[PDB]
Order: sequence, then structure tokens, then C-alpha cells
Amino acid sequence: YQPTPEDRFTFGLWTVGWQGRDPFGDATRRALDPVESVRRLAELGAHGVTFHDDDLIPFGSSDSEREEHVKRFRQALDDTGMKVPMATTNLFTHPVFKDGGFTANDRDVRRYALRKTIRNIDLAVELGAETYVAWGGREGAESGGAKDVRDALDRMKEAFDLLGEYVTSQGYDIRFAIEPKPNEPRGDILLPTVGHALAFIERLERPELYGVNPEVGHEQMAGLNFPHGIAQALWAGKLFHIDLNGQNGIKYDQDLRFGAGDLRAAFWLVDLLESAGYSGPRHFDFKPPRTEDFDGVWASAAGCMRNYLILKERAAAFRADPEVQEALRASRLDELARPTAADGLQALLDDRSAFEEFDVDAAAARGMAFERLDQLAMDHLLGA
Amino acid sequence: YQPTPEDRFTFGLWTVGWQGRDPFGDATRRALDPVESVRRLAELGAHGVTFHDDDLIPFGSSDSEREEHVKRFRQALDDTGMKVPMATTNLFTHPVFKDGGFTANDRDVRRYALRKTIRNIDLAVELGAETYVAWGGREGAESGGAKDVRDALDRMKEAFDLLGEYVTSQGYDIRFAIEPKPNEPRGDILLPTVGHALAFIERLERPELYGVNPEVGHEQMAGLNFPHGIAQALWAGKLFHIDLNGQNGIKYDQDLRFGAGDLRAAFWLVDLLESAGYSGPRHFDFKPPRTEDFDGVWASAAGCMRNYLILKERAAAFRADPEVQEALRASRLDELARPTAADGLQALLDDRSAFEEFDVDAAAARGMAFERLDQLAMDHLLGA
Amino acid sequence: YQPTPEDRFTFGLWTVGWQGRDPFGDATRRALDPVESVRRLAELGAHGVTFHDDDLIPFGSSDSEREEHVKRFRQALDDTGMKVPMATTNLFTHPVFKDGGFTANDRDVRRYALRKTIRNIDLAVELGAETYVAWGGREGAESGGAKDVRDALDRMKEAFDLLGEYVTSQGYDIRFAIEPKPNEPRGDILLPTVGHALAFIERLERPELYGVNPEVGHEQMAGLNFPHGIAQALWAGKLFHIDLNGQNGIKYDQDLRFGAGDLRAAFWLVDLLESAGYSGPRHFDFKPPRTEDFDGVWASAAGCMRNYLILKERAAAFRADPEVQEALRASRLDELARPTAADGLQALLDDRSAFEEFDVDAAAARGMAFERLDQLAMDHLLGA
Amino acid sequence: YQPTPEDRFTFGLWTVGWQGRDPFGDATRRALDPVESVRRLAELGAHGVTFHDDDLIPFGSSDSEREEHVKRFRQALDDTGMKVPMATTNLFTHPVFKDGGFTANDRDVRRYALRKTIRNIDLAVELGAETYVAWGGREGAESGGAKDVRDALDRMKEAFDLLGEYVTSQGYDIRFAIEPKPNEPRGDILLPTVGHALAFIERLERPELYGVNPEVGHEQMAGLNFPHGIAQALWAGKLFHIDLNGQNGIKYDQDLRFGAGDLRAAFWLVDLLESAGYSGPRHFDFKPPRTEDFDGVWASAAGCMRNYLILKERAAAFRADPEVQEALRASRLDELARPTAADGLQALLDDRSAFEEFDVDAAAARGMAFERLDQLAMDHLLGA
Ligand SMILES: [Mn+2]
Ligand SMILES: [Mn+2]
Ligand SMILES: [Mn+2]
Ligand SMILES: [Mn+2]
Ligand SMILES: [Mn+2]
Ligand SMILES: [Mn+2]
Ligand SMILES: [Mn+2]
Ligand SMILES: [Mn+2]
Repeated sequence: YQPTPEDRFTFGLWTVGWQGRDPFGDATRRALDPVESVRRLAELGAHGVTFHDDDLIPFGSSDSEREEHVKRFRQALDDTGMKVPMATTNLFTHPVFKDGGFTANDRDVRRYALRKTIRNIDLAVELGAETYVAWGGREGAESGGAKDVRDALDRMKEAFDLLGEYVTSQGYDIRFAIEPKPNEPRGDILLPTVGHALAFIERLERPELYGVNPEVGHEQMAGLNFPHGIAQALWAGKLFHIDLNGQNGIKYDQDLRFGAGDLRAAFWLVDLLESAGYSGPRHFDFKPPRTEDFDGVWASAAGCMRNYLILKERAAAFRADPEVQEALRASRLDELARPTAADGLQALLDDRSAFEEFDVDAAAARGMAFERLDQLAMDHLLGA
Repeated sequence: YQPTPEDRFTFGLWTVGWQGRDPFGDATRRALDPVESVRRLAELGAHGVTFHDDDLIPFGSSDSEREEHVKRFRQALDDTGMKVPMATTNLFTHPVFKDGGFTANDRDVRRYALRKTIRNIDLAVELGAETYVAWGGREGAESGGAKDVRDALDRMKEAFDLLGEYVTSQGYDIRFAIEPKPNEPRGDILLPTVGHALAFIERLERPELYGVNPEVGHEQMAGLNFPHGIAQALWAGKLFHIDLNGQNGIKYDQDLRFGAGDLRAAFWLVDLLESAGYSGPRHFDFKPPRTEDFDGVWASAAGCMRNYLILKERAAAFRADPEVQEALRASRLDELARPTAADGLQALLDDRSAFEEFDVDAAAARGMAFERLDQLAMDHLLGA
Repeated sequence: YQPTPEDRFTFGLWTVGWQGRDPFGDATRRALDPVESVRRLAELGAHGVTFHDDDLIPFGSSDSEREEHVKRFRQALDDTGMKVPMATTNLFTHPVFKDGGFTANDRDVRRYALRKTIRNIDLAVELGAETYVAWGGREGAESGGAKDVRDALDRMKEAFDLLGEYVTSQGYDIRFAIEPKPNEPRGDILLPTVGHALAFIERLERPELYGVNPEVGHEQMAGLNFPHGIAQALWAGKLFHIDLNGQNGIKYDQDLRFGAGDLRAAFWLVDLLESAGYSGPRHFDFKPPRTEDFDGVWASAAGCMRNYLILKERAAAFRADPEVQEALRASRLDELARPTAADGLQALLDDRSAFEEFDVDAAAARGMAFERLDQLAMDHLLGA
Repeated sequence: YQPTPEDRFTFGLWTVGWQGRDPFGDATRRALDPVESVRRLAELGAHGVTFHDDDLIPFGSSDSEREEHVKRFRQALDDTGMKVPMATTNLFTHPVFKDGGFTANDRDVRRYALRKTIRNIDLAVELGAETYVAWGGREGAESGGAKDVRDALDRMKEAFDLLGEYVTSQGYDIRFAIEPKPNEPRGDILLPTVGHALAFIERLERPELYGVNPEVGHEQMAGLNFPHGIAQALWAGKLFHIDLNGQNGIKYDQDLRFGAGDLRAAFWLVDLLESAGYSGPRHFDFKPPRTEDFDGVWASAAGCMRNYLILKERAAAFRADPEVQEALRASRLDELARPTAADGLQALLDDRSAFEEFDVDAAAARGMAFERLDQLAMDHLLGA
């Protein structure tokens, strides 16, 4: 279960580099030089790294400091063969963003948020990133009067439309991936789920330039089924990036290593990504727990990839097993894939087998055989 | 706080008529004749009633029994002046629907589900309903292998497209309202939130014929902010119906009377409906608790309307209060409503006040004054 | 992974016998004769069965009907070698219990609830049960004024005290196991968690006669860690029975087969039961999903036991692995087991190594190595 | 609704003094001098302040710095008439506590945690505090192997027993109040609810010296009913302190001002505290949102007290209303307060009205009238 380049595993600088600050505790680890993280991740078999502007370039850097940080980072990438497939903006840490970036009530803040973003899109392109994530962690409210959501969605559409105009005007080959989250750090976050973000994208001027960046933990913070949401994103053709991690139910954002948390959901997610032929990077947005020293940081990172690969093997074995294929037919998964009424509406209307002569009791007596199927899936997951 | 016809309060037959069966208990009340419910609701000041096919016409009725049930119902409506603004299909109670209606794995069931629906659309039109709700409570799964969600969404789009074709071919003035719910009775339900349903609608052949029917409790079962979801539905122009009730957090679907549950969310919801000028019926999908006899049934129903009207008065007083209007300006809600960059992208790019000369620390020092605003809102809610 | 008698797997009649009624759907399966369930469970390798009074004897039976039902059941038990280790009362299904049994506001109902219980304790003893469960599913409220909880806890203590007096007066070798649940079917249930039930027991007249009957799903409906709660029950010496099943987070009570739901929690639970030497039956309180016919019922039951046995093997392999034993020392689990201050208070107070000479920064630098440990646990669980 | 000294409202230094650091954001406010917070709180009508050791004395202070900080604080208290009813230890912020204080796996850390605590108990007594809170926010785990909970509970009992020995040996008039929380900052926290803490206390050597310090938000993070848990604490005689704030459901610990969050639960809590005659301080453990400047800090604090007083008036009006008193009898709350069987077990056993002649159907027909009662409560809450 040793990772390879084709596996395309990627990590945020802010993941392994998380110093361990939490709402109730100080840092437990020293800051990492992004150069060291690139080296260490490459040695573990990662394919690439991602960044927030402020992870790579200290906030408020001069042009000359900016240049030197980027230079050093590029040398590490060249030294290791690591790629930079995705970048994003930090529009959440600095106090100025306490009520939002793109949907701050203060118009001057909204404009500043756009200018910060646009500066880093230029950098992202310079580094070869083809995806630009946006997680509006500060867009939202703690109280009902603080944020008129219709006006906020107008400001959010305005901002993304301006960004689409900018990338189009520059001829850039980059697309955006909007990351939902239901809450934390705001009491409620705008675009709280995969669904709300998919729906919002359809109202943008250039919808083709935007997709979702769903995160395992975030949908689970709403008690939603993350494989189901990914399936809807896939169905819509909007899965432009994914964040992989673990989460134990409805609570604060834990960002556990991938595999931890809801293990059966991790299994079904890998099954779906691999079955659908998803071609994007398998990106980890996780935090080694603050209990850990650097050895545990690298162990946690390695474990992300290991778990993905173990689940990939098990899901593959599940789908290739003739007994599972038989069970899937027994449960009528083949029938679900066939059109209800390719014969068309009139034919349906005139088909007495769909109504007057439909034997409801005979149909109702038919078992779905879902338990046997799911125990086959469990046996495969556990290698039993 | 006495309801009037213009208030347009409506109730499902299945609401006050709920006999009190729950997962662990038998009925506590006798079945109600829909005629009696129409009479009683009218006496309380309701404007109309809604129905599932199977609430009005016992499942498996002959044509002559069908005719007589509808006749009796129409006499009660004519006797009282009650309207029937909305109808829907029961695609969840009968065993044949145990794996779904429109997304059942069995194709014969999917066709039967469409034919059942289409029959009741004809009835709904005969009774004057302009909205046709669809709550796919059985669409989903308990286990991961049981339901391929991409195939299920294909079958779901197929079904709604056929229904759109049918209403178009008949020249009917009816529109559909899809009701999300995250779970219960399936382990996970497809289209689990307002967002997922909005997104799904945009993929239908005739999107203009479909909106959402969000329910207070259902979004709350995912710990989501129901006023926020309604705001997004409004923003999209897709709020075609609403279900009002109460829910105490993330747990089974309680369907408490409106006002109960999250009271502050009820306040903010009423504020939003009234401020936006929502013109649809204020429909209650609630269940008088099984502890109650018929006197308590009618008390619970009355309480739905009373709470709506008390919250309407308080929200109106909040928005009309010059001190609140001052607080809203202090918190920059006026600024949120103004375009970020009506000057356009280039102007933004060339505006040094948005970047080089933006004083982040001065901006960050500015308080949002949201606490004073929210205590004004609380004072208004409580009449303090 | 074939079950044996020493495995002591037991099932409620109401588990495999669940006809599939849910809040939104009719039964999907016919009623099972308890005789058939005993036969079928024995063929799968179960050790015994448990019952509610009303599962074995239809409510309202005459003495002669009572005798004949018990006779038939006893013949099946004798035919199969199945045991009856536990019984309980149905104080939740009949309408009379809509506000509770022991804590109903109506005193006449409370007395009736006690008499119903006492009748079935006599039967339980006749059948050899040594544990008598009590799940007060109707004890609680939907609204705040309906139930004064201090008075309710007085009535609850009164009832259990009377039951303790009764078993003592009869010389019966039976102990009680109180089953917490946070909600459903009441909006909030009294004694909502393992903790609240442990605390309540300590106030009873004869605390030694009462323990907890925790259920996996029930603690998870509060987002609690079920292995942690079991550990506290074990620590207190109060784990008198356990209910095993699966649950996918904070939602309605799903009662999935054991292993389903939170798989990693199932692993840690089995590890704890086996490591602690728990000697009670491994009882399943689960419901085969209503999608299933009888073949799927028996498959689901078999799967409960299979998953328990697969997890037992993996946990055993984890604890026996010298590499895990090394990791556990690396993480200082050995140190957690040693007294903080067996030297006593004064010695602690006078120990400069505990304060003036304690190097906080050196201590803080020490990693806990928990990630490596947990990846060893994951590898063992998955057989990787 | 102006607060008075008899109202006994108290605040933690760390509440109004919270600088606004969250998991995703830097401080938005400068640090407050505890002297200024004492002055400002007194001007708002608070009765007193509480502290963690590290809120009053910077961690690592010399004896002379310690003395000067305490001196300044005592002058402000004397200047204002403010009291210090409660103190506590910070055993969560410093890295050394990343795996716990009293239940850290490292024994040297456990001893250090005890010595830190004991030092501040001496200070607490010097300042007149009669209650000493303990919130073990770091006691727990993110993974299953990291923490053997039985061993941890042994270490936790050891620590509290040593503290009880210490206060007894010194002749101090101080009692402990253990604060449960279900999670955050650990994945699961030991003693996660009021119930688990009540149960744990009963196993200590000197149980009379320990009670609970329940926090509104914390029980709500488990979706529990906070008034119910308080009622059980009251019933047990163990409510030694309370933390008041707001929380919007199952999510991260929000610490909103009291009244915010679940308003109806705030109503029922105040009703219960006032009806039971609770005599402890009404302590607020809340955080003004980081959106706010200092004006909003003081507004938020004022709002805590205002909401408590508005709810007190409404609850009082509810209980004094003859119509409510009539409704409470109609719902049989009087009967719930009367013994089930003061006649004793034998009498119960011989009472044919409790069994053979109990008319279940007549009893079951009786409505509980809970909806009318709850609408009276709602009308009172809203002043309608
Ligand atoms: Mn996250
Ligand atoms: Mn992410
Ligand atoms: Mn509902
Ligand atoms: Mn509804
Ligand atoms: Mn259950
Ligand atoms: Mn159970
Ligand atoms: Mn808190
Ligand atoms: Mn607290």
C-alpha cells in the first residue's frame, strides 16, 4: 500500500504545517518551512502540495520577500518533482475578514477580498495550478439581523462573476472550486452543503468555470452522506476538486486523517471515486492532532494515503467479486440503471401493466436483498 | 391574533388527521373524516386544506367510491369556503414503495409510481390546486451498495421530466414543489436539503415548472439554518410552497406545531417571508402530539396560526422601529445591499483604495455592532 | 466466523420479528410465530432469545391463552437448547402509556404500569431469565410544562424501589438493567444517557439490584462515544446487559445490524468487552430493514454475529501484536494505569519535581505517538 | 429589566476578556486588564467575577508579579463591591496539557496538574470563593487506543480525591463543581454530560464535597435538554454552580450570550431555577462574538443579564396565572407530584383497580391537554 505518483495524492501546506492552535490551546508544534513540508511529503510518496497565499507568503510581505519565498518554494518543487495543482486565498484568518470577504457587510472589505484573491490567482497560474479553491469560512452570521442572505448571495455572485471575468480576460486555464461548510467559524456559513453550492453555481454568468470542492468532514458536520453528495456533484459534472479527511459525526470540524472517522463512508467514497474514474488529485485537508510531534505529523500524513489505498483495493475486490455482481443483480441495481420509460409518456399512460394490471402485492412481497449485499461489502472491507 | 382569509393559512388533511401512530406506539386517536377536518379548520380561521391522494381516497378504491369521497369533500369545501391550493402523492406508505417510488430499483414500481402521481395531478387540477408537492420520502438507502445515486438521479430526472411533459401536454396551470428531507424514513434521503433540490431542478428539461417545498423541521434535522435556506430559495425565485412546523434540533422528524421548536428561527423566518412579500399559502405540515385528544388537536392547529401572527407582529415592529433602522445602518446592512464593484473589473483592478492604500488595521478595528442589533431583535420578539 | 454457544449471542423476539412498520409506512413482513424465530435463530447459532411480555403473550390474553403461548414457546426452547437470559415489559406501545408508564402524570397509569411489570417479572423468573430490562421509552415530554422532571424522577425512583422490594420479597435471583435513550418516541426521554442512568441508580434504596442496559445506537443518537460510556459502566460495576446494533449518527433510532453504522466504534467496543472479560450475553436489539424479505431477516441476524466475531478476531490480533504493545508503551498507556500519587498528598505537596523543578517545555515537547498507534489499529481492523 | 446585586449575576474574566481567537482566525480585540473588566461589569450591574488562575496571573509569573496582579485585582473588587464567588484552574491552554491534566497519560503531567490546581485553590480561598470549578477540557481522546477510559477514570477519581483531602486538611469552606462537556477541544471528552459527572461523583471518597457545574451549551452540544439535566442535578442535590450561555444546536461550542440560541430552553431553565429557589450565582460563561468591538462586548454582557430578567418575569407570570394553574391541573401535573403507592407494595399488589379492574381504554382516551398548556407558556414568553 505504498503510494506512487499516478496516485496523485496532494496535501495543503496548512495541513502538516498546522501548529496545533485550537479554540482552547496554544501551538504544540513549531512552524514548518514550506520547503521542509515539500521534501517530507515527497519522501512519503505524495504527488503535490497546495497553498493559501498566506501559507506561502507571510501576510504583508514586500515584493522582494514575496519573490524570495516563491523562489525557495519553487526550488523545493523542482528538487522533488512535486506539483502544485491547486491554490486558494486566505480570506478568514486576518481580523479584517471577521464578517466575511466577498460578503462582508463593509464594501471596502469586499473589494479588498477580491484584490487579494486576484493577486493569488496570478501566482497560482505561475505555479501551474489548474484549480482555484474558495472556502468562504467567514461568509455567514451568528445572529439573524446581521446578514441579509439574499443581499449576501447577490454580493457572492458578483464576486465570483468578477473572478470569472478576470480569468477569462487573462486567458487563464484555471477553474474555480467552491467549498461548502455548514458552520464554524461562523454560526452558520453561506452555501452550507454541496447542494447549496451546486445551486449557486448555476446562477453565475459563466457556470462552466465553477465546480464544488466538497470536504468529507464538512458534509458530515450536517449529518449528510458524503458519498451521496459526491454522486450528485459527479452527476452534475461539477466535481472539480475534493478534500479528503475524517470526521466523527456532528461536532466541530475535526479534520482527522482520511480513513479515520466514518470508515464505512470512506469505503463507499473510494468505491465511487474509482468507479466513476475521477481524475482529479486525491487531496487531503486534514490536521495531525496537536498531541503529535513531527514524527506523528508524518505518520498521520502517510496514513491518509495508506487508508485510501487499502480502501481502493477492498472496493475493487468488492466490485470484481462474481458473488457481489450476482448480489447486485439480485437487488436490482441493474434495473435502476435502465430508463423508467424510454417508450415515452403516451406509452406509459397506455400501459396497463403500469397501473390497472400492476400487482402491487406481488411487487411488495419481493425482498430487496440489500442486507446480504451489504454484508458482502462489509466482508470485503474487512478482508474477511 | 385571530386568523383571517387573507392570511392564507392551510393545513394537510394528514396533519390534524394524524391518528398518532409512531415507531413504538399504536394510534391514540380515531380516524377523522376529511369533511370534519375541513369544517373544524374553517371554524379556526384556516383558508384551505391540502391532501395526499390516499388521504382523500382510500387506497384501492373503485371509481364509484372515488367519486363519492371527492363529492363529499367538495361539499365541505363549498359549505365552508375552504380552498385546496396544493396536493401531493403518497409514494411512501404502501409496502410496494419500500425502496422508493420514482427511484425504486424495480422499474415496474417506478412506472406505477408515475401513473399514481399522474392520476392525482388530474384530481388536483379538478379541485383547483396550483401547486403539486413531491416528497420522495422513500428515495434513498440504508446501505451503500443498495442505491447507485447517479443512476437514481437519472431516474429521478426522468420521472420529473415526464411529469412536466404531462402537465404541459394537458395545458395545466400547476407547478411542482420538491420537498427535501435529509433522512427518515430512509437512512439517507436523496435531495437531502434545499440546496440539493435547487441544484437538481436546474437539470430538468423545463426548470420553470419546478420549485422547492422546504419544511422547517427538515432543514433543522441537518442542523441547517432554515431562514438562510429560504433566503437562497427566494434568491433563486424557486420558493413555490413552504411547510411550517417546529423541530427541536437534530433528531427524528418531530413535526411540532409552528412556533415550537426553534422559536428564534421561527421569528427570523416570518420576518423574511413578510419582508420578501411571499405570496404563497402559509401551510402547516405538523402533527398534534399523540398525547392529545381532539380538543388538543384543534388547540395545536390554532396555535400554529396564532404563533405565526404573533411573530408577524413582532417582526413588523422590529423592522419599523427607528432604533432598529439606525442599528441596521450601524451594522452596515445598507452597505451589504450595494454592489461591490458596479464600476467594473478594470476600475477595481486600478483602485488603489482596494489594495495598496487599503488600511486593513483601521478596517479591522471597526466593530460590527451585531450584538446590539440582535438584542433589539430579542427585545422586539419578547415585547420587552 | 461461525457462532458457537459459548459466544452467547442473543436476540429479542421483536428484532427479527419486526414487521417493518415505521412512522411513514405499513408493515412489509408478516408476523412471526415466536416458535419459528426460536428455531431459525438457533439454526444460525444464536444462544438465546429475549422478550417483551407483549411479544410472547398478545396483550389482553386470557389465562388459558397465556398458558398456551408460554407452552409453545417453552417447547421450542427445549427443542433447540435456546436460553432466555433476559425479559422486559412493553410499557410504550399501548395508548394508555402515551405519557409514560412509571412516570405518567396519571397515577392510575403508574400503578397499572407497575402491576404489568410485576406480572412479567414472575414469568421471566419462570423462564430462567436473570436480567430484567427496563426501557422507559414513553417517560419524558415534548414540551416544557408537561413534565416536572424532579417529580418524575421521584416517581421513577418510587417505581424501581417497589420493584426491588418485590424481587427481594420473592427471593428472586434477577437484577434490573435500565436502558437509556435520549429521545424517540418522546421529544426528550428521561435518563437520556448511560451517565444519567448510572447516577439515578445510585439514589435507589437497593442500588445493587440495578445496572444499565446501554444500546450502541442510543448513545450515538446523542453523538456520544459508546465505548467510553461502556467503560464508565464497567468502571462502576454496573454493566448488567448490553444492546448491540448500528447507528449512523445523530438521527432517528435506526437499529441497524451490529457492525453497520459506526464500524470503528464497533471495533473499539468489542475490544473493550473482550479485554474487560464481560460475561453477559451479546444481545442484539436491531431491526432488519423493511426492504428485506425473510431471507434478508435471517441474513441480517447472521450478520450481527459474524461482524461481532470478525471484530473480536481483529481486536485480539491488535492487542497481541508486539508492535502494538510497543506502540502502547510509546504512547504511555502503561503510565495511565499507574497511580498518580500513591506516595500520598503530603509527598505530592513536598515533591519539587511536580512543580518548581517540573520542566513544562520538555514535557510539552514529548509527542504522544497516538497517530501511529491508531494506524496500527486501523491496519488490524482492515487485516492490512 | 435593570440588574441588582441580589440578582447575583457573575461573569468569567475570560468571557468579556476573550480576544476573539478562534480555530480559523486571529484576535480581533486587545487584551483587557482584569481591573477594567471588574469596573465595567460592575457598572452594568453584575455582582461578581470569576477566574482561571492564568486569567489573573500570567502563566510563569514570579512571586512578586503574582502578588502585584492579585493586589491590583483586589483593589478593583474593593473599589466596586464586586465579589469572587468561584475560581478554577486552566488545565487546557498550555501545550503540556495536550493530553489532559488529571488524566494525562504522562504521570508527571498529572502530578503537575494537581499542584497547579492546589496553588489556585489557596488563592481562591484568599479571595473568598466558595466554589471551585473543574472543566477537564483536555481529558479524553481523538482515537480509541490513546486512552483507556477505565484507567482514566481511576486517575480522575484519584485526583479529585486528593483535592478533597487537601481542602479537608486545610479546613477550607470550598466545594468543587465538575463541568461536563461532550467534546471540543478533544474528540470526545470524559464525563461528557451532566449524568456522567453525577455518576462519577458518587464514587469519590467524599461525595459531599463535589457537585456539577452544567453549562447550557455543553448539554446542547449533545442535543440534550438542558432544563431536564438541571432538574436531575437539583433532584440529586448536586447543583453547585451553573454556566449560562446560548448554543444553536449540535455544533462547535458557540458560547453565545444567554438568551440567544435555544430561547424556549432558556425560558424553561429560568422557570426551573426560580421555581426551585436556586441560590447560587447566575454565572455567564459566554464569548462576545469576534465581530464586536468593546462597545459590543459590554452590550453582549448586558444582554445576558437582561434576557435572564425578561425570562424571569415571563416565567413568574406563567406560574402565577390562574389559567395556567388550571391548565396544569388539567394536564395532571398535580398527580405527577403525588406518590404512586404510598399504600405500599402489598396494597398495590392487592388493588384490583390497578390491574383486573383498570379500564385501559378509558384511561387511554383521556387527553393530556399538553398543547393548550404549552400555548399558554408560549403566550407568556412572548407577552401575547
Ligand atoms: Mn474541515
Ligand atoms: Mn477543506
Ligand atoms: Mn416533517
Ligand atoms: Mn412536509
Ligand atoms: Mn434503538
Ligand atoms: Mn434496546
Ligand atoms: Mn462552552
Ligand atoms: Mn463553562
